[PDB]
Amino acid sequence: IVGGYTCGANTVPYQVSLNSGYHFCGGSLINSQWVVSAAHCYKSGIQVRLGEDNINVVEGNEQFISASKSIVHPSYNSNTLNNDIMLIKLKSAASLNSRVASISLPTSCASAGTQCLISGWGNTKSSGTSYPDVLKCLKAPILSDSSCKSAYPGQITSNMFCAGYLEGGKDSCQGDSGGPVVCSGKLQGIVSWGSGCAQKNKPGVYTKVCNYVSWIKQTIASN
Ligand SMILES: N=C(N)c1ccc(O)c(/C=N\CC/N=C/c2cc(C(=N)N)ccc2O)c1
Ligand SMILES: [Ca+2]
Repeated sequence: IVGGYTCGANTVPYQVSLNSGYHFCGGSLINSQWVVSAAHCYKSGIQVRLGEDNINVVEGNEQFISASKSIVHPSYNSNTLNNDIMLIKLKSAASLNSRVASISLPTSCASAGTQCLISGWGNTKSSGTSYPDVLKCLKAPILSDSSCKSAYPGQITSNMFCAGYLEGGKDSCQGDSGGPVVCSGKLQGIVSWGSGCAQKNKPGVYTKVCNYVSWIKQTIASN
C-alpha cells in the first residue's frame, strides 16, 4: 500500500496473509473455513495466517492454518487477469474472535464514488521497494467505469473496477495482491493488478466480487 497508513493491530480482522515460507499475497476470511483471494496468487503449499499484524513477529493473536484445497475460478485467464479470483479452504476451521472475523459478501454491486478500505503488506514505495511488516491501510473511492477504461484501454472487463486517485500518490502495490477492498461492510473487491504503483492516471484494478457471489456461495456449499 502506497500513501496509506498503519491500520493498527488487528483493526482489519478479516485480512489474512498467505504464506509459503514467506508472505506472498493477501486474502479475506469469508467464514470460519474459507478464504477468498486472487487467482493469480495460486500456488501449492499455502498456509493461511489469520490475526496477523506484524508478519515477522509472533504477537499472540495469530492462527496459522494450512489450506486443504484451492479452487481457481473456472474462467480465470492469467493473460488478461479476467476472473482473478480463487477460494481457499482451511484444513481446520478458524476460531473466530474479535481479531479473527469474517467479512460479508455483497448482495449487490457498489457504485462509483463509494469509499472503500484497501489493506495489505505490499510495497509502500511508489518508486523503489520497502516492505512494511505491519498491516497498512488506504481509504479510496471506486472510480467511474469510463475513467477506469480510459486509463487501461482494451484491458478492463465487466469483472473489474478501478479504485484510488487519478492524481496518484495512493494505491495498492506488489504484495497486496489477493487482499480485500471493503465498502460499506461488504467485500466488493480483491487486489488484482495495475500499472506501477500510485502513478498518475494509473489507478489500481480490482476483481469485482459482486459478480461472483453466486459462484462463491455454491462452491463453498459443495466443498
Ligand atoms: N496497484 C498496483 N499498481 C499494484 C501493482 C500490481 C499489483 O500486484 C497490485 C495488486 N496486487 C498485489 C499482489 N502482489 C503480489 C504478488 C505475489 C506473487 C508471488 N508471491 N509469486 C505473484 C504475484 C503477485 O501480484 C497492485
Ligand atoms: Ca505476527
